[PDB]
Amino acid sequence: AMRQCAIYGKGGIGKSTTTQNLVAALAEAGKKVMIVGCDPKADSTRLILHSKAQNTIMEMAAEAGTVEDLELEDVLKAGYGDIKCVESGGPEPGVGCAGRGVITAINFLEEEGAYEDDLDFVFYDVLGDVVCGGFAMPIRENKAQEIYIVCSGEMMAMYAANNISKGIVKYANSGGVRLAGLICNSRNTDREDELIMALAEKLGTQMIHFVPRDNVVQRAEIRRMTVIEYDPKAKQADEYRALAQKIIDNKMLVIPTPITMDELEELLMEFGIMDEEDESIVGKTAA
Amino acid sequence: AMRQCAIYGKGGIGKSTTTQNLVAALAEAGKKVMIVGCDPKADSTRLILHSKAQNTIMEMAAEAGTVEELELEDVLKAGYGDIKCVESGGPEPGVGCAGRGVITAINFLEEEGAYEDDLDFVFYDVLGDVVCGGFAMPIRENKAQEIYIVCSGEMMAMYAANNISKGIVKYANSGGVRLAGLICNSRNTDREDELIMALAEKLGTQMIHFVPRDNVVQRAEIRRMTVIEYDPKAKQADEYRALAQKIIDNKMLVIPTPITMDELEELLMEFGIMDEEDESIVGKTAAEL
Amino acid sequence: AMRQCAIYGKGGIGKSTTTQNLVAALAEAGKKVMIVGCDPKADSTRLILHSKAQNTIMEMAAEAGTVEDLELEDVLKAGYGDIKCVESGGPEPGVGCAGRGVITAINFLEEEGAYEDDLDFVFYDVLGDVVCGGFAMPIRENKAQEIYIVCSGEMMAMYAANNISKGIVKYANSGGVRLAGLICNSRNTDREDELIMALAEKLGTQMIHFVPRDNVVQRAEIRRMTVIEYDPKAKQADEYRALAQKIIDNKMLVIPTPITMDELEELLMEFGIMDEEDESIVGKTAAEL
Amino acid sequence: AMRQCAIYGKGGIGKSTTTQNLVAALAEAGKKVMIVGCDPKADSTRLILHSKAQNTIMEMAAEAGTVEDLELEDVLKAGYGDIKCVESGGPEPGVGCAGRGVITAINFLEEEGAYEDDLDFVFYDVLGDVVCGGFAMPIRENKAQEIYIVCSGEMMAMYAANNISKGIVKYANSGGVRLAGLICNSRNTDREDELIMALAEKLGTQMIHFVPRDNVVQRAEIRRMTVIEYDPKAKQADEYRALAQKIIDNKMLVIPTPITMDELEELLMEFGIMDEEDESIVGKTAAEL
Ligand code: SF4
Ligand code: SF4
Ligand SMILES: [Mg+2]
Ligand SMILES: [Mg+2]
Ligand SMILES: [Mg+2]
Repeated sequence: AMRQCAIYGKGGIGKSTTTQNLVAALAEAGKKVMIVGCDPKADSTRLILHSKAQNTIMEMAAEAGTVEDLELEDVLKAGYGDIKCVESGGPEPGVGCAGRGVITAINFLEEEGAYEDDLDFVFYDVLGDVVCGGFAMPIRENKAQEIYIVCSGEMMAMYAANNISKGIVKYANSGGVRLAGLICNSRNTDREDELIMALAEKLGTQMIHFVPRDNVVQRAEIRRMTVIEYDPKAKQADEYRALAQKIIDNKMLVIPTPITMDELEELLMEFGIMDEEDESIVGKTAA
Repeated sequence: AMRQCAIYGKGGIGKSTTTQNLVAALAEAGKKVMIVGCDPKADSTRLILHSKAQNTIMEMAAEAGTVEELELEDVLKAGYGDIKCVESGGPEPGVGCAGRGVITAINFLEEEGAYEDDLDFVFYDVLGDVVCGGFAMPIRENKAQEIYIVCSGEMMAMYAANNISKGIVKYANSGGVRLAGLICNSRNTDREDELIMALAEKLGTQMIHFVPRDNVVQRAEIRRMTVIEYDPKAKQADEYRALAQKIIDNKMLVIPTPITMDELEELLMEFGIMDEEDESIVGKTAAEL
Repeated sequence: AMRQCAIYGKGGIGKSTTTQNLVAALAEAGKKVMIVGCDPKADSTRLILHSKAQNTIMEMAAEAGTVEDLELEDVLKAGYGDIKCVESGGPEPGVGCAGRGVITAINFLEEEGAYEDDLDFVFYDVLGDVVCGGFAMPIRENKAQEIYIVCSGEMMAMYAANNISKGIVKYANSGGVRLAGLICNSRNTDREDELIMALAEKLGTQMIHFVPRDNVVQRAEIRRMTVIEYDPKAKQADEYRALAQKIIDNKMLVIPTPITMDELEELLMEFGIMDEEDESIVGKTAAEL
Repeated sequence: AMRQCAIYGKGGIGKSTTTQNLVAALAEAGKKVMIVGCDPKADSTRLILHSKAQNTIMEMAAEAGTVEDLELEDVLKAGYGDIKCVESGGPEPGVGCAGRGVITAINFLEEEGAYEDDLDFVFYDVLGDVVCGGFAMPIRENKAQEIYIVCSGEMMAMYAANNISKGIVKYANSGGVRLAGLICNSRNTDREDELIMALAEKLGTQMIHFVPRDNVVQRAEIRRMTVIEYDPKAKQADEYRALAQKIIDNKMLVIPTPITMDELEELLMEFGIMDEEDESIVGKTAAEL
C-alpha cells in the first residue's frame, strides 16, 4: 500500500528543506521514498543528492525532443538512504502552465514504472502559494491522496494554507484527496505553535509537527545535505524523526473546513501576530 | 495619450504598497490613474479606498457572468485623488487559471468603457513570481506597454525579475511590450542599491528608483492609506514623488537580456547575498569531519 | 511599608520601559512610587514625565558648584499618577564612578526628605551588565532590599542575570538584600518563557512575569508615555497590571544560587541560544578540510 | 617603536571579533602583536588561541594568592602568528572595580617583561559602554596612545563612541592619548556607512574602515578562529587586511570633538535611523484624538 503524499505551502518558509529532512528521516527509518519536485522556485532534491541542481524532466525533454525520448536513468537519481529523486521542471517563462509539466512528468514515471517499486511513499513537493488549476494538478488528477501543508504564523503562509484547503475541498467529492495535517516551519516566534494548532482546529485537521528554527539545518544545508545525514545526534534530528514517525502512524485524513478572512484575522490577533484594528485612525491624516 | 503600465514582481517585498504610493504621487501631481489589481493574494487598492478588501471581479462573478451581470459601478471605485480602483480577483482554489481571470477582468473593463474617461495612466499590479503563461497574459495580449519590476536585494526577488524579463523577451517580436526599469524596494540592507543596479546592467535596463524603508509607510498602511495622503510632508513622500516623476519622464523602453543561473549566482556571490561554497566539505557529516 | 526595590539588568532589552510601565501600573493601582534613575544609558523617567531627558543630580550640581546648592524641586519631578522621578546621572566620562553619583543622589534625597513615609515603593533603575562595585551600591548601602532582574533569552542578558545574582549573594549576610524574581522582556522568541523559568529554577528565584513584545509599547514610547497612560484598555496594559500586582503580593524573597558558566552554557544549548559545538573542526582551516 | 593601541566600543556589536581578526591581519603581515583583554563580558583572545576560555590574571592570582607569585607562562599564551594573548579578568561581582584588575594586569605584564622590544603593537580590548574612571584606566595611566573606537550605526553604539571621545579629551593634554579613527562594525544596514563617516566628521576624526557583515566571520568563529586563519582567500580576509594596513599607515591622531545628544539625534535622523519627532502626539492618549 504505497502512500501517495504531497507537501504544499507557499515559498520562502523552508517548505522544501522540511520535505527533504522529513524524507531523509523516513529513509533512516527504512522507508523507500520518491521525491517528485513540483516547485519551479526551489530545488526539492539538492540536499538528498548532494547536487547543486538536478536536471529536470522539462529541460531533458529538449535534449532528445520529447519525453518519449527520455531514459528514466537521466531523470530519476538515487541519493541518501536510496531515496529516489526527480525534478519536473517549471514552466518556460511566459509560455507554460505548471500543471502541464507536472502531468508530463507524473505520466512519464507511470509509463517508465518509477511507481512500480517496493515504494512506501511518494512525496510531491508542490508550490501552494496561488492555488490555480496548474499547481492543483496532483490533487485534480488524484496523484496525491495525502496532502500535508507547510505553513507558519505568517499571514500569507496561513492564507496559502487556507486556499490549499479550498482547492482540496473542490476535488474531495471527486477523488480521495484529503488533508493529512498542518506542519509548522517555526519562525522562532512566540505562540506560533498555538496559532497553527488553532488554525488546524478550525480547518478540522492537526498540526502534525512543529519544526523549530535551528542553525544545524543551515549547517547541513551548506554541505548540501539533510540534518538526518549531517548529524544524526542533533536535537533537530529528533524533530524530523518525530514528524516522520507521525506521518507513518498518521491515520487522520479529513476534508478540511476553510475559514473566512475575518475568522483568520481573529486568529492572527489572538496570538499577537496582528494587532487589534482601530477605525478612529482609519483614513485620518497625520495633520 | 494614455500610458498602459504594469508593475510586476513577487509577493512579500511590498510591491502593492509601492504601486499605491506611486499612484497617489501621480494623482497628487494631477494625473488621472486607474489601478487594476491582477495580483491574487494582494490588496492592491486598499490604501486608495481606505478599505479592508475591494470587491473582486472574479468573486462577484461567482453569482453568474463576469459580463452582463457585473456593473462597472460595482467593480470600479474611485479613491484618493480620484484614482479609479479595480481588483480582478484570484482564481477559484484548485480549478481556474489566474491569467484567464485577469484578461476577463481587463476585457470587462474595455467592454464597459473604463479605459476612456480621460486617463493619463493605468497601472496593472501583476504577480510576477513564477511567470507562467497565466501571469504573462497581460504581456501576450499587449494589455501593458511598459513594465516596471519591483525587486529587492534578495535571491527570489531577483530570480523573479529574471523570469519576468524572459516572459517579456518571449513576446517582444509579437507586440511592443517593453521593460521600463527596475524599482528597488529596500530591505534596509547594506549594498542593496548596488546589487540592483548590477542586475539592471545585466538585464539591460535601469534601476529607476530606490524606494527606502521608513516607518511612515507602515504607519499609513495601518490607517489603510498612502504616505502621500497620510503625511505629504514626510521625507518618504518625496521619494514616491520622485518615482512618479522619473516614470512620467522615463524615455527608456528596452527588450531585456535575461541572465543565466550561474551569472545570477555570480552576482549574489559578489554582493555576499550567497556564500562562497567550500565544496571540499560537501556531503561530509559532522562525525567524518 | 515603603518597599525599597531595584530593577537590575543590561541595557538594550527594554529594562527601563518595563520599569516605567510597571510603575505606571502601580500608580494606577493608587500606589505612591519613586523612580531613581541609576543607569547612564537609559532615561528611567522619560515615559513618566513626557520629557526628553530629565536633568540629573550630577549635571545640576556641576551647574551650581555642589550638591548642597541643589534644590529638591529641580531634581525631583512628579509625572503620571504623581510618580516621583529622580535621575542620578552617570559618571563623568573618564573620571567618575557610576556608584559615587548614585550615592550622592541617594544621600541628597535622604537629606532633603524626598523619601516620604507615605511612599509605597522606591524603584532604582540600575544598569546590570557589568556588576562591579559602582553599580552594586544600592545593595551595598542597603538601599535596595528587593531586587527584580529584567532579563531575556539572549546570552548576555542571562549572564548578566547570573552576575547580578552573585552580587546579591555577597551582601545577603551583611544586609537583608534578596532576589525577588526574574522579569522576562520578551523578544518574541519561541521557548523564551521556558528558558527564564528554568534559569529561575536554578537560581532559587521565580520568573515573576513574562512581558510580551507588543507594538503599542513602541507607539507609547514614541509619545514619551507608558501603555498604562497611553491606552488603558490595551492588552499590554493588563500585562503590566499583572506584573505590578504579582510584585505587590510577592512574598518570595531569597538568597540566589548562581550557576557555573558550564551550567549556563548547558541551558543556552538546551533552549537553542547556543549551538552544539563541533569540536573536531575547531582550529581547522577551510583548506585543510 | 612599539605602538600602544586600544579598541574601545560597547558590548554586543562584535568589537572583540573585529579586534582579533584585525590583529590576525597584522600578524599575517609579519607584525608582532599582543592582545590584552580588558573586557569582563568578552573573550578577547579565544579566536587566536582556539580555546573556549583563556585563564585570566584575576582568577589565576585568586588561585595562587597574590600576583607576585604568578608566573608569566600561566597567563600569557601565544596563538596564530605568535600573537601574545592576555586576559585581565573582570571585577569580583558586586565588590570589584574593573580598573583595579586592569592596572594590576598591566603592572604585572610590565614587571614580567611581556612588553618586548620586538613587539610592534599592543592592543588593549576595553569595554567602552559606560566610560567610568575604571574602564578609562588604560587611558588615564597613559598605557594607550592610540584609540580605535569600534561602533555601528545604532543609537547606543554611537553614544558610547561619543563618551569614549570625552574620555580621551579629558586625558588628552596630560597624556599622549589621541583618537585614531572609528571602525564601523556593519549590521548590514543602509546608510550606516554614510552615518559613521558623518559621526567621524563631527568628532574631528575619520572612519578608518567599514567592516562588512559576512557569514564567513561566524563560520570562522564557530571553529574558534579568525577569518585570516580560517580562510585567507575569502573577501572578508582582505577587509581585515585593509583595516590593518590603514592602521599601520594611519597618521590621523586627533583630540576628538564630542557632540551633544541633540547633535547625535540630528545624525540618526539625517540617515533614516531615527524618525523625525512628532511633538504633536507627545503626551497624547490613544482615545484623545
Ligand atoms: S493555470 Fe496556474 S500554472 Fe497554469 S498558466 Fe494559469 S496561473 Fe499559470
Ligand atoms: S567600580 Fe565600576 S563604575 Fe566604579 S569605576 Fe570601577 S568599574 Fe567604573
Ligand atoms: Mg565532528
Ligand atoms: Mg545620607
Ligand atoms: Mg576547502
